[PDB]
Amino acid sequence: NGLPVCGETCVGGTCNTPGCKCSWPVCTR
Repeated sequence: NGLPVCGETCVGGTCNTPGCKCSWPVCTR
């Protein structure tokens, strides 16, 4: 079970993936 992520996790309400929004808990569009 693993949906495509654009980047890291939005832990601490923080997303660090440039160009990708957050979809807690993962940075995905």
